[PDB]
Amino acid sequence: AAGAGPEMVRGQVFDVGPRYTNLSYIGEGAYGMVCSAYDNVNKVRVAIKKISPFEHQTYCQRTLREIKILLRFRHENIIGINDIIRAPTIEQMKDVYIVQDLMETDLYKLLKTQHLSNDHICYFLYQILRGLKYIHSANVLHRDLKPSNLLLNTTCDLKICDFGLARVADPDHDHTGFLTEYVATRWYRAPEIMLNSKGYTKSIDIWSVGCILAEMLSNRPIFPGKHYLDQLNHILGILGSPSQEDLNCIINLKARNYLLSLPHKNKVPWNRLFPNADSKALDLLDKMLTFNPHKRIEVEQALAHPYLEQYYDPSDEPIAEAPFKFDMELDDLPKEKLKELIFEETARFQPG
Ligand SMILES: O=C(O)/C=C/c1ccc(O)c(O)c1
Repeated sequence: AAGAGPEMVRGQVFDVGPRYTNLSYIGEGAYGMVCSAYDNVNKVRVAIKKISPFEHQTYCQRTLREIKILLRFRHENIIGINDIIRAPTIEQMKDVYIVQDLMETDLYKLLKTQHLSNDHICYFLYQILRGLKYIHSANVLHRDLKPSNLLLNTTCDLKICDFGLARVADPDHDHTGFLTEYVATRWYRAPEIMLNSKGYTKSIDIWSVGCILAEMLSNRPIFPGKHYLDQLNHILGILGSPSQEDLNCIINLKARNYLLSLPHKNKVPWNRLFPNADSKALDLLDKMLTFNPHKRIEVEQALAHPYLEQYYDPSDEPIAEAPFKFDMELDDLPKEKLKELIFEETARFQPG
């Protein structure tokens, strides 16, 4: 019965039961509108995503993936699911509403108009890596880290969101051919994605965090490629031509020979790109934005880097109780089974 800001974009009815009232529109998610609401039980305002995914297989897969992961994760720097609202039967289930802590902004919105102090950059980076340590400890890859997926509240607490493209790490099966299509956001893709990688190793996430650090330093994306291959040219325009050793790491001939066909490009020094940056921040940046993914710094090493010395505390940087081993591919399931799994995964929040 309750309604919010009609128009289009799948967001006429916003029916979150009696518990959640005084709806205020926030914006458009991917599968419906997002609103803040007053939680009449906890007596605080929360965020609620309306999800109407049952039309398309892809929407379903990403929705199930996120729900399974977020329900199993519990960490200060990862958004949780507080509640899920849906019909009591599969027959009647047409939408799903996901209730989460209210986070007033995200890093994308912040960077549009706000300069970050070095102390803010340091703190944000620490929180990103702290959350990522937990994710990776569960053998999970986020695979779409970017500023819009980093939520922030009014006290600068940071929570990672959107596990719709996540996968279980599988380095033994990471190899693929040259120019293999990829789904995750272009500007934050590691170079190897375009060369020989399916993005099934943890190093894929570290690259993205490096891009996020660079973006925090200057309020501009570091590698804003306009299309698939342009992205690699942006990366090489700054890192310079890869070394013989790094090139020899790429066994696939089409990828190798593409790189060999390019004119020699020298490295652009970080301190020229970011003249106001802390030198320790640039040392860490360099280690995150390493061309060779085998040489790229790992999350725990990054946390231990001198730039983050004010925050580093391994005992207060928790890991997951056990790795995830459930299917995150979800590609050989008919629409009927996907809907059923979403129904089952969301059952715990029902009065029953
Ligand atoms: O765009 C989306 O998909 C939702 C974003 C969002 C915005 C604020 C929040 O507190 C939250 O949990 C999620």
